[PDB]
Amino acid sequence: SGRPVLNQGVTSAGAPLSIRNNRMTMGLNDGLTLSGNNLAIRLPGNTGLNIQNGGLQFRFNTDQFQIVNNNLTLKTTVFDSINSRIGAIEQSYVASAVTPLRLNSSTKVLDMLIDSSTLEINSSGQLTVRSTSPNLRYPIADVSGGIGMSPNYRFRQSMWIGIVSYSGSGLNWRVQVNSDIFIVDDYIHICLPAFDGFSIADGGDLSLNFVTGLLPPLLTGDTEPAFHNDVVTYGAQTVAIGLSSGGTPQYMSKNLWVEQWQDGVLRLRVEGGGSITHSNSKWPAMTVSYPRSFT
Amino acid sequence: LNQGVTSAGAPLSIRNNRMTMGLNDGLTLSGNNLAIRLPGNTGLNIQNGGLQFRFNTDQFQIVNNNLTLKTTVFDSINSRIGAIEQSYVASAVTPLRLNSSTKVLDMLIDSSTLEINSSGQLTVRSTSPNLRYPIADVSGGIGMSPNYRFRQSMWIGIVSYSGSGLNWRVQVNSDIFIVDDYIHICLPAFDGFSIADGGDLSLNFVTGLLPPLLTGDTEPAFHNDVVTYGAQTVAIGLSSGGTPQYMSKNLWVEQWQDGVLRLRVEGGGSITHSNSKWPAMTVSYPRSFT
Amino acid sequence: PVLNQGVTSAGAPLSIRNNRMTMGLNDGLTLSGNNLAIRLPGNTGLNIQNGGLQFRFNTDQFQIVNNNLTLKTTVFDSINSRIGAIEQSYVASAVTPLRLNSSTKVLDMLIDSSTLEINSSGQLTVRSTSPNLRYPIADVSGGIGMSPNYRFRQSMWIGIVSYSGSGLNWRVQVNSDIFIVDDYIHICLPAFDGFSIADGGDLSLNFVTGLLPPLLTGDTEPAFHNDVVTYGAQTVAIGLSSGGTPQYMSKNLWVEQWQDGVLRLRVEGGGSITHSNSKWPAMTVSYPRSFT
Ligand SMILES: CC(=O)N[C@H]1[C@H]([C@H](O)[C@H](O)CO)O[C@@](O[C@H](CO)[C@@H](O)[C@@H]2O[C@@](O[C@@H]3[C@@H](O)[C@H](O)O[C@H](CO)[C@@H]3O)(C(=O)O)C[C@H](O)[C@H]2NC(C)=O)(C(=O)O)C[C@@H]1O
Ligand SMILES: CC(=O)N[C@H]1[C@H]([C@H](O)[C@H](O)CO)O[C@@](O[C@H](CO)[C@@H](O)[C@@H]2O[C@@](O[C@@H]3[C@@H](O)[C@H](O)O[C@H](CO)[C@@H]3O)(C(=O)O)C[C@H](O)[C@H]2NC(C)=O)(C(=O)O)C[C@@H]1O
Repeated sequence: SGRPVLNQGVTSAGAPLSIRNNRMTMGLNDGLTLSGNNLAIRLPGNTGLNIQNGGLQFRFNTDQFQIVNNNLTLKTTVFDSINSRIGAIEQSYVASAVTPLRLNSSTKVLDMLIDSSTLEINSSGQLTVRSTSPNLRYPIADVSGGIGMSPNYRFRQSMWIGIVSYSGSGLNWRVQVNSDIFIVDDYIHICLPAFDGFSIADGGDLSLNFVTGLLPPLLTGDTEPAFHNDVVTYGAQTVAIGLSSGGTPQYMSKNLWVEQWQDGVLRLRVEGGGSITHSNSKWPAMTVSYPRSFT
Repeated sequence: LNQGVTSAGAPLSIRNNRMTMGLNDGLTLSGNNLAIRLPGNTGLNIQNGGLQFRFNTDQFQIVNNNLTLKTTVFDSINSRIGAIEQSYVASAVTPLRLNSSTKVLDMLIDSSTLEINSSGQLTVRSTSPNLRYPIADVSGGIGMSPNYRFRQSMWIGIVSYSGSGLNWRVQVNSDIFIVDDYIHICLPAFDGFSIADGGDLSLNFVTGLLPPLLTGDTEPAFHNDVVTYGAQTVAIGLSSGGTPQYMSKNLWVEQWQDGVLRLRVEGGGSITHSNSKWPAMTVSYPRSFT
Repeated sequence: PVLNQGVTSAGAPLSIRNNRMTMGLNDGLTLSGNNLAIRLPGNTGLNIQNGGLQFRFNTDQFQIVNNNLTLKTTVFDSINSRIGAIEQSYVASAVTPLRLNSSTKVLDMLIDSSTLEINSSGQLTVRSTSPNLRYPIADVSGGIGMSPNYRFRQSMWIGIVSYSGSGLNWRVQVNSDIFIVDDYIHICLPAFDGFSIADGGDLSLNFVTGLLPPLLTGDTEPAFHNDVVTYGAQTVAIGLSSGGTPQYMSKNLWVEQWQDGVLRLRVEGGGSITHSNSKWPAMTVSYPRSFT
């Protein structure tokens, strides 16, 4: 059984085994190396791999990671301090607001909607009711801070400097007088001074022309009666007038009343009592009063 | 003599002078060499001269050769949560009310005093003031009732005279004016019969007043007390058919009793006479109110 | 024959002794049956699978990008949602009258306690307040009305009327009701007998004493104060005699002046006669009264 060449021991090998000069070696890629005389795994640097516990193992932070079914797994305890902080905000916070409350979602700012006329914010940031002036109508008015009665309604004085005219059955004449005027509540008082006139008739008219002669702030319209231009027998009274023709006057008791106001002219009736022939009349001071027009 | 190799220990084996090596999965032939086999891409790689693990350097780092999370992984999440915690609303104090389950903030208000207008604003509820006559609503404000300031009426009734056994009656038509707290009865001129030195004139307001004025509306604020109010002088023409002699008498309001107003007429002397001519006279006095 | 002879030496990790070859192995390499194997003690994420050495990871938490271990972005989805949810609408700051305490996370509101309060029901409410009123406007049985005292007050004067004229001086004790109604005062003198009078003269009412409480002297001052006026001018008939039948003269009376609590009335006109005694009619004196 003679083959020319007799192989003895080992004459060949398969990769990664190789033979050079009758010496056998093993080729090694990166990752495999020699540690002393033994084949070793090479783990350059520090990347989480290490030779420990008898072999190749992967290392990880035992607070952040764990192994479940031989799978790298996040420990749930690494998220917990996040979930409890959020959960602590979810348990109670404001997401929406109802009027008068207003939340601007984009600025995260909360404010309150109020009404200027009724409410105001003071110098302390407090919400407060605005101190409002109540709606009043003369003669009701603001009096030193409160709801009162206007002093101008209670009393007002002025003067009329003007013409008194007598008319009656052809008898004719006029005189100039200065008179105080007092307006008190809903009345006007015209305080005529004593004056001298001429012939009067049994019945006649004494007219006061308020179209001119009223001193500011009074105007003609302020002498209009509350009964306006109706014909009345208002404030009828008895006046004594001295009649004469140069000599000793005879005092006649006459009847006088406010009868009508028309277009600024107050007309007073003067009648009754006796009559005599005479050329002169000595009139007494006479106050004439009546209720005054208002608006 | 033999110097060769005749047997080998695993993982080496020999058949017919040829040696081979047995390899499990994970070890493999790469070109001529033994190599670690790493199928797919699972983070493992042969690099920098050996076996290494590969990790996103934004999320992980290595500390004492352990895989570790970068702290900067959570920086965004911790900053955001901190951005809320540092200042937010978790609770509300009345009248502010927070429902924790719906995250709704609303305000508790009193429906009688406050309200929310169409503008969605908080505004004080308008309240009409409580007013007592003669204070009243005048064209929308607190004013003085026009009716208290001036009221016109009329009396058509009997005036009667009584003095020292002289008696007689007359009918008159008189305007009445009520102005603030006074009443004025404007009697017209009238004729009568004989009068005494002193006597009483009576106005019977029980009948004759124009609706809606009533008898009680003529009651003095001094009610039925006896007074000497509004004393004045009046001239009365006394005659017996001829030319009258005018006597100056003294007249005042003396008492109202049950709708009848009494005026005293006395003084000024006396003559013998059968007829009297009375002037127009206005009678005024403070009027009753409740 | 000519023999091949073969291998006679070897390099680590192979070694030869007495015709036997062995291979030295360090930790991490081990025998698995007759094969060479990677040793992986325990479970640390490493495994032999799919043909070789692989690393294993939770596929919900990690992924492989560029062959680098990486965090799935879906790991942070539950958290990014909740945070965002709060972010899109929450209260960070409050404006007066609202006040947020950034530390206690407590929101309240600042109110003025003089005009506003919190009731029993926890509601916000305006405090009920009485309107501010000025006499003669007053609280009348619950509402805003006209004070009854201003509408009618009654009192009395018990004192001396004095006449003065052309060297004539005399005085007379009288009593009179006083009525104050709205802005007027009325003094109701009774008829009385006096003595000689002149053509013109002054009748004076001394209000310094004799007014009944709660009326005071000052209460009789006219709204025109101490101005000299011709107010309430009227006719009065006065009987003049020397003990016999009086002759009645028509005189002119009016309010002339009030001064230091004494009211003066002018009385003039209508002629005259020699006489020693005067019979005065009842006279009511009225004028607008002073107010504060
Ligand atoms: C993390 C990683 O890269 N994994 C690789 C893996 C790894 O490199 C080795 O296991 C380490 O030793 O190799 C895997 O197979 C690859 C092929 O994709 C190797 O064979 C590798 O790449 C080459 O593969 C050739 C290709 O040239 C040719 O196109 O296709 C044939 C098959 O048809 C071969 O696969 C390559 O891409 O060129 C040749 C190269 O020399 C090889 N490297 C080594 C070190 O031998 C694997 O193990 O499955 C693929 C895996 O993704
Ligand atoms: C990630 C992992 O699985 N690690 C394993 C590890 C790993 O598979 C190898 O290192 C990779 O080559 O192997 C570890 O040891 C085990 C046994 O503890 C291996 O020997 C492995 O186990 C098997 O179980 C055998 C039984 O078949 C036998 O009857 O009894 C023995 C002693 O109890 C074992 O139980 C198995 O899983 O089937 C046999 C199997 O063939 C073995 N695998 C290989 C590749 O030879 C280790 O290294 O310690 C365990 C470690 O968890």
